[PDB]
Amino acid sequence: KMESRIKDISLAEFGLQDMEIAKTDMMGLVELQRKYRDSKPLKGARITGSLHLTIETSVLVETLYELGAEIRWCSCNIYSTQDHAAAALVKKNIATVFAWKNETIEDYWVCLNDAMTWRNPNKICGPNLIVDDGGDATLILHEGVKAEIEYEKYNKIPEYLETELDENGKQLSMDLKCMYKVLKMELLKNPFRWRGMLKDLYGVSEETTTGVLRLKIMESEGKLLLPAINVNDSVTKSKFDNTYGCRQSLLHGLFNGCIQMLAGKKIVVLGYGEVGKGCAQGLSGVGARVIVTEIDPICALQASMEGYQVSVLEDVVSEADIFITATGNKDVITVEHMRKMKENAYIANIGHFDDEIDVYGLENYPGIKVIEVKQNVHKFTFPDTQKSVILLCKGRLVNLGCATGHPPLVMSMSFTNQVLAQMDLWKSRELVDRSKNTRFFVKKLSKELDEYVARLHLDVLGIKLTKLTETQAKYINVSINGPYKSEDYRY
Amino acid sequence: MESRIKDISLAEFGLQDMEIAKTDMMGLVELQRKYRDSKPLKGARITGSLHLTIETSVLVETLYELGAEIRWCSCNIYSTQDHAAAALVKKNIATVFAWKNETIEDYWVCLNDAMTWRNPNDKDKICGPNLIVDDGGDATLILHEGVKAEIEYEKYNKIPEYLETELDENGKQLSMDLKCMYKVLKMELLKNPFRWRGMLKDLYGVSEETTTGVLRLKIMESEGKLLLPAINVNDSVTKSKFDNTYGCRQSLLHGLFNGCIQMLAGKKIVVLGYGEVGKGCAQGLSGVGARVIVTEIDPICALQASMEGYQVSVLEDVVSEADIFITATGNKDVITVEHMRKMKENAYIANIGHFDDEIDVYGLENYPGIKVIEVKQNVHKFTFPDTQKSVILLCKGRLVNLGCATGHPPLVMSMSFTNQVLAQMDLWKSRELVDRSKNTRFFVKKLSKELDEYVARLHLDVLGIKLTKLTETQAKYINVSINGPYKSEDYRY
Amino acid sequence: KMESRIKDISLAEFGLQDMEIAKTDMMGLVELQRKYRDSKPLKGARITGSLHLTIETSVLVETLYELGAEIRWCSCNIYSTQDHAAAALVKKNIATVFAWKNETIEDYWVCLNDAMTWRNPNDKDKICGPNLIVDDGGDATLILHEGVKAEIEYEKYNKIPEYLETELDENGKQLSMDLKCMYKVLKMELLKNPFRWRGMLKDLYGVSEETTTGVLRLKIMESEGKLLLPAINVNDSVTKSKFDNTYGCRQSLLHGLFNGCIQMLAGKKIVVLGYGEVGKGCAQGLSGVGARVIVTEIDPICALQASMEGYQVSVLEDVVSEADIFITATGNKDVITVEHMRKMKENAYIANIGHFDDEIDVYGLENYPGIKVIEVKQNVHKFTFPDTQKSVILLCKGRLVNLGCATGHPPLVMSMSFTNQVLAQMDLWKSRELVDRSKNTRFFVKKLSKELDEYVARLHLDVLGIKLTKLTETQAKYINVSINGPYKSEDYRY
Amino acid sequence: KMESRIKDISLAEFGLQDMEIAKTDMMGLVELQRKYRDSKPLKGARITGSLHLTIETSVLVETLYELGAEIRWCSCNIYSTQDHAAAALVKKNIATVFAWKNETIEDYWVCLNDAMTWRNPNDKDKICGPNLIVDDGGDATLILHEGVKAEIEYEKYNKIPEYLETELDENGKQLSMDLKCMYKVLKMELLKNPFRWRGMLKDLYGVSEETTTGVLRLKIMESEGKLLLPAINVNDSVTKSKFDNTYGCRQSLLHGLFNGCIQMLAGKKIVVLGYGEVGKGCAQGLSGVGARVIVTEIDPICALQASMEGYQVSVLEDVVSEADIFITATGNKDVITVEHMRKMKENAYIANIGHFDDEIDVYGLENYPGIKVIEVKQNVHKFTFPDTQKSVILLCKGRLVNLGCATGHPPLVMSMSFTNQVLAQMDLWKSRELVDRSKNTRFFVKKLSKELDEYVARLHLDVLGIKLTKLTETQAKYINVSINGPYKSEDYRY
Ligand SMILES: NC(=O)c1ccc[n+]([C@@H]2O[C@H](COP(=O)([O-])OP(=O)(O)OC[C@H]3O[C@@H](n4cnc5c(N)ncnc54)[C@H](O)[C@@H]3O)[C@@H](O)[C@H]2O)c1
Ligand SMILES: Nc1ncnc2c1ncn2[C@@H]1O[C@H](CSCC[C@H](N)C(=O)O)[C@@H](O)[C@H]1O
Ligand SMILES: [Cl-]
Ligand SMILES: [Cl-]
Ligand SMILES: [Cl-]
Ligand SMILES: [Cl-]
Ligand SMILES: [Cl-]
Repeated sequence: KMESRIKDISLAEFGLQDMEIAKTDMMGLVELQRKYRDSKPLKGARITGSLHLTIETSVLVETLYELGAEIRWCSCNIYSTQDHAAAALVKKNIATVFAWKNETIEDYWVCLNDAMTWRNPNKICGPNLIVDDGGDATLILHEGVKAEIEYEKYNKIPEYLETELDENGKQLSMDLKCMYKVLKMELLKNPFRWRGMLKDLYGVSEETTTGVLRLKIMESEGKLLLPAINVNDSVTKSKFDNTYGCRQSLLHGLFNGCIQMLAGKKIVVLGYGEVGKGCAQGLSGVGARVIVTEIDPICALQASMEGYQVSVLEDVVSEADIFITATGNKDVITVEHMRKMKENAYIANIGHFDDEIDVYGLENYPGIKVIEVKQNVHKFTFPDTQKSVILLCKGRLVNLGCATGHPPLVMSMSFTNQVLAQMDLWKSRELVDRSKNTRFFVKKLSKELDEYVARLHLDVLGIKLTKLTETQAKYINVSINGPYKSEDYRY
Repeated sequence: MESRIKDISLAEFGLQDMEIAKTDMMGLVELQRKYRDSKPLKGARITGSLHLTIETSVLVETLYELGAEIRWCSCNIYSTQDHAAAALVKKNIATVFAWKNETIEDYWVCLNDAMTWRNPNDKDKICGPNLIVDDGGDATLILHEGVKAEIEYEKYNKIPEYLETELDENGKQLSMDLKCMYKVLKMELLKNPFRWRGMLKDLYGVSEETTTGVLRLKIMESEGKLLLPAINVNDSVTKSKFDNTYGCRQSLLHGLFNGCIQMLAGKKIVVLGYGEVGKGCAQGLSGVGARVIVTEIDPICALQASMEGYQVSVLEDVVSEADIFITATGNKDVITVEHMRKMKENAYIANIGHFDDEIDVYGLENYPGIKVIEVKQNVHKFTFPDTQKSVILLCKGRLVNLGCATGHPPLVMSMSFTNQVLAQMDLWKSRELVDRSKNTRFFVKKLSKELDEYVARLHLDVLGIKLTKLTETQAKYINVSINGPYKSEDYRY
Repeated sequence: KMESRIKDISLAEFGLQDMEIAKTDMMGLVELQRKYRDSKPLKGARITGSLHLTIETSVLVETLYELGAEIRWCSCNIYSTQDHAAAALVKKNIATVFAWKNETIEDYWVCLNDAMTWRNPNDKDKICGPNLIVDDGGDATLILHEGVKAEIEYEKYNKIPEYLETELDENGKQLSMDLKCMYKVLKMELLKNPFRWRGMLKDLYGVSEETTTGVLRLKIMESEGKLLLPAINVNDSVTKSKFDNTYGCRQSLLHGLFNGCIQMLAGKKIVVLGYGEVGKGCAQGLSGVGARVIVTEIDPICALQASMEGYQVSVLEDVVSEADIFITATGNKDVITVEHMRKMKENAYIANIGHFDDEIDVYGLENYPGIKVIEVKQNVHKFTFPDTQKSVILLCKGRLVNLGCATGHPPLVMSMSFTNQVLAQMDLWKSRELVDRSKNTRFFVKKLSKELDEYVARLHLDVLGIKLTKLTETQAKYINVSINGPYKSEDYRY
Repeated sequence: KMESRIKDISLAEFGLQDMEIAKTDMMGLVELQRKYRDSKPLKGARITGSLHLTIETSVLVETLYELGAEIRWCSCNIYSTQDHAAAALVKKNIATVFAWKNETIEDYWVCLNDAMTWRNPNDKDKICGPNLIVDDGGDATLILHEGVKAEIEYEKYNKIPEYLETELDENGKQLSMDLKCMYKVLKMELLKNPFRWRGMLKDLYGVSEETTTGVLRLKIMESEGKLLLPAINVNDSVTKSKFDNTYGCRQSLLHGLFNGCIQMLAGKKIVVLGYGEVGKGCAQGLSGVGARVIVTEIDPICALQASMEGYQVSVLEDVVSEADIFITATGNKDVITVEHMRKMKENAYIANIGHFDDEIDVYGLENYPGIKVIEVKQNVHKFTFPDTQKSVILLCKGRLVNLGCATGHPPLVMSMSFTNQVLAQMDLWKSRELVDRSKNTRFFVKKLSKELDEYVARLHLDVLGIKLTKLTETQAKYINVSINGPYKSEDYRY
């Protein structure tokens, strides 16, 4: 309700110290605070955020607060929260937080629901804006509205919320069961809750590829109920966070969760997109022999041109040492694959959720034995072969689960985009007239802003930009102040 | 009717290199195997302005096997490989007007000759090509400037004054390339003042290979001055993200090793521009121990360089201490005479970008009291009279990879050229939609992602790459077809 | 005495699990256990070890035990011990351990002294020393030699030597904490038994030294005729110096920096002071994650090598104000002074991967007038100067960052180093009869043969699926080597 | 022969221009010229050199000349000579040259013999030999020793030895072309003057050998008591083996491949046979341009090093059918056999960066029954087998690809190697009085000191803007070295 749910408020001092050190490099957020803390462009805005509550995220939240917004926050992953970062926010009254490291899936959805719940002075209401990372906040909202419509239609709790199985007879994921449990609970309390939030919702800014995919599907089906900004596809996000962020954070995660030396090992990177590219650079950097799997012939060729062998998993599963999933897809590592792996092979996911690796199938395999090697590291032994595989973070984000995620510099680039997106959505609220238009679309930030995010971080690294002369600008057909590239330029 | 090349006896070496090159150019080999019977380009007259290398010979061969009649010239005075040209002439694949080390005057005469076709209806009459393969926009330029010249000629009933003067609108000397093109245009106005406009009737399009040429097309498009449909081949993912990057990673080094005697390891090498070309150049240079310093105007590109461990500086701060300078900007005057006077003894300067304007070669060659000596073929050392310091320029400021070496290797050129053939087939198959009886405006388009992915598929076996195939469930999960395309149109790879 | 001093025996199960996972890659130690567990080549040997008590070290200790030795162990660094690794050893009765993470300097020397103290098997009421020593940095070797010196000076004047009671050195400056605490132990032992150290010499047959720094100390003693036992330089085996030092640090430096330094390494100017075997590895790792590495070096050959790998080579004074992170890998003293740290930019990070804590002048920093310090996290402190109000962040109080903020080198390379250690211990033990102390024998430092050096490498090839080519009889004759090696001359540098 | 045998004297101007540009980076040679051109330490010395006559070598020759030596030179490889470099030397009277690009093997040995032949300054109508030899591969050293053996066998039976007339060896197999052509020269010299070779020994004071292969031959002669003159192993200087061999090949292999192989290296599986100093460099370069390097190796230590740098290590048999390009860097024989080449895929490229032409079995390939060969370009031949109709493309007939298809290593690293050469020549010349042949004196192979090795590196620091740090008196004492070095022990591997 009014008060936060965190692990330990006494960790606040450590969180505040890390925030100040992190700000040395997060110049984008620091500049936005300096430029807008007086004018308060977000004054009066109620912002709910679902995003890994790390030290870096604390600076984002602080920035939103300095710009005048009231804030409620939760994490987008059960293992990613840094307790000292959460405590710092609560200690300084920057936001109302519902997050802690090592949440149960049930608590995850309760926290998200709590973060979405705001008290109207003199009754309940929702947020004005949403910062989402993976689409869970956006999902609970849309599924909540659907549940309420189905509830009024038949005057009973929808049967899909009570069943433990899906349309095809398979067990629902824990995440779906726990969300449904929350939705059912809210239908019993107030069946106009979700639709009531739509009146004041002016938008959502989505951080990731996976979340953007869900938004684009809803958009094309006429089911998106609020404006949305795709932050992921800003050049200063997808080409930095996804690539250079993972280059460092994958290693940090592997070094903490995997005791073995990476040098000389055959490490399979499944997927060679923006994340995979970064993972491969990092792994090579410390002597690993990277093997790539890929479905896209263009991405496969890119891997080959960087000197990496490109194979189908079946041909290298028995001899490779470590497997890293970076596909954003489902079942890229099956139970059948894991049974063919060699003794003490390590398996990790840097992609999304926990379905890239079939963790459910592994945990529920008949007669399988499991032991905790350390926090968030489990060794599974098959009964017939007596061979074992070691899974990091129960198949969830290894960089945020076994380590602290991306470092401040690149997160400042991603989060500067987030703040700019929130400001865009808020400044455009007058155009959101639900007595007229209710089905909305997804847009991206302009190239001008994209270049601006980069400008804001040049001094951190002592970068000196060259300035075009009037003649040069005319010659390459651009303004001296940009933008410098066409909209289709790939960097 | 007959070709102008250096030496037909080099044909055998050219044919041997073509066959070895085809081992890796599987895209072109597959197109030949798939379309040599159906002849999708049957009857098409294709004029090409593109570095006549062994790789280009396979492109030309592919177009010929698909049924086209061909006339070709190079797009750069130093890039032609004489054995490649001879091979084409020897086998009657095409009529060639190209040789290594052309004068600028001969360059434009060759281009004009390549654009000139004898009409098959009336053999005593002249006509133009149906399609154009252009690399830098010179073929597209002479066409548009030719039409302008003819309109101005009819208006005043005399040779336009801009074609006779040696100066431009601002009083500065015209570039040699402009003077020599103007000289050709003047000559053609005297022979036939309806030549260029007469070619428009049968022109169905141009497929442009490079960034620089695409820029010229986009300017014409926005001013309503583009006189034919165009396909931007450069911006295909299988071209800009491979040829420009990985091609230059190898070909820049080849060029530097041939033109620059010095060791690259430990040297401070400035790469001006960190776009698709600059990125590749930097990887290659680092790969052999150089300490790469990047200059850039785009803050996003500058940050990318920094994230790969490269120092990013303004030229003024590193010009006196750096050892080698490589221009990869596609811009003008990035290395001025004032910059070269501050450089250290025997600093090397090269351009991998475009034309010869990135470095102010004109200003250097015409500097008062400057001394020049030929170090070797296409390598000149300039000594300033006051400081007595020297700088060494590779290829008179023209493409170092194609001037001092043989350009990109077959594999990546097959990817670029597979796109070219597909573009030519697209333009030819769409002929009926080109209606000039109206005041139609032409635009620039790109090939589809389906074809872009196809180009990549065609080259996977060369390198033993094994693609994974999506299951029906996976395809639904990431919202794509099992056969693609696999990425949104805005995806940057 | 009889029982171990560790933090928590209940952590044993986690330690045993990590040991088994680590053994998947430590094939050298696994092979030695399989080959010698029955014959017990070290049967009856009393071995004292001073070496970072990590999981990897636990497998070394286990190997020595399986080969028949009785063992007492302590760590060679106050922060490097992994408590679960120590517990595993105590739980299985493999050794008597005196080690825990985050020891005080006083406790460090007490633990070392305890590890060196053995109950004589003939008369249980009497004390004796070890037969062999595994040393990492030379502290075990130092306390022995300084102990003997102290005892000789004690008999000469029949009183406690004045250098052991004073808190100052010969020049009037404060003694290092490590010296004060060792002296405190030596004084205590002179009062208990002034023939303790010389009494250990009768049964000491050798020491196998793991590091460059320790080897330097041995070579100095050797040249002055002051080395009191045979010694084996393990560091200079090719399978140690060219792997552990280089590839080990390439991974463990990063692990340490990622845990202690919250910042992104990409695009940062990171100064690596020293470009030896450690520096080379550090630079590869840092570059691998996008850092712009700047090297400082005193050796013109090493400086050129750095330049050939694309690194700028500068003197610290010219880059101290603009660099972001500083890593000392010199094995030298005062490479980063207080004056240097005052010129650094806000929140610059400083770390040491070299030795002890004197590469960076931590004493001068901590004792600077009016300096403020705050704990950022475990083993990470931010120091703020009073005049400029600028701060610097020091990792592990200037001690080994890879072992202090992380878990040190991974198993594979430590197996290579430790396979050399076991082979050295076996060499020293098998040669005991030749150590005749009834004369004024002078001891020297030797290295393991190339045959054994190649053997260590052979033992680890299968781990990584490496397939060796075998020479034909003609090829072997052509390059003038035996089909079974060794394949290189003694001066070959790899 | 008084006059030189070169291709074209008119190329002299281009050679002189390249020499001056090259000297910008060859600071070692430039410094030796500046320091010794007045004192002439080599005054009166007759120096014969057998070493790739490149622009870099021209600066070496110029340096020797400036130091006072009279010079005769030939190349050590039939394809390596740069004609403009040779012309420059002849044009300026720096030396008498017997070299040109694309020599026949017969002409190679005639040129070497001519370079070894000097007109005696006492009696101009009589012959004598050189005082000193600069050798690269050991051919100059070989013809001398085989010449002496031939003369001894000639006097013993008073007839031409039968091994010099036969075209076969002791086992009935064809002698290599290099042996036949050398024997043809030796036979010719026995008929003219059977005391020629032994007569040269009176005035021979030494040979400085540039390469690993040549050093091996010297070490064999040394151990058999058959070395007839003092020798200096230049290869094993740190400033040679750790730079020239590694960083030189990193650039020159690529240059050679780019000129001889039309294909793209990126994404190709390129097998590097041998991972020594040359192989290491080759692998870095190849990776640098996107190749996927696969290493073969016989030394388990070198194999592990490759693995730690991320390279697959395999036996050739397991990858020969699927790899694209093969580079031999072993210094061994028959590492690529005819059976291997028959299993290779269509248009696979094969090259050697090692030595001579026996790493790849070129003889077996060229003489294979029914094989077809075509010249693709200068020094590039495609061989097609008759049964499979598959082809393989061989660069430079299996000889040094970097010097055959390209111009060899660049000036900076050659200055480091050649500064060592000049210092070696000065050492041998200054020691001439100690060569007393009135006894049955046995000669040995020695190396230059670490002091000089460090000096070579110091001389090249300014070229690259390297700033060395200087030790304080306290630091120097702490690490036990002199402020001015040497900084490392003799066994240090860098
Ligand atoms: N091209 C050049 O300019 C150049 C430059 C320097 C050295 N070299 C020559 O290159 C050769 C190698 O020099 P190096 O300094 O690397 O010598 P090295 O002794 O350092 O390396 C040779 C390596 O080859 C391995 N080897 C031997 N036989 C083998 C076989 N049958 N299969 C696989 N591996 C095998 C050895 O184990 C060793 O690791 C020498 O002949 C040397 O003279 C050439
Ligand atoms: N070996 C080769 N053969 C043919 N074209 C090549 C080549 N190597 C590179 N190229 C082409 O050169 C193109 C840009 S260069 C053209 C720039 C400008 N017209 C000039 O000459 O200065 C690239 O898009 C690439 O496709
Ligand atoms: Cl645009
Ligand atoms: Cl067919
Ligand atoms: Cl800088
Ligand atoms: Cl002061
Ligand atoms: Cl002097």
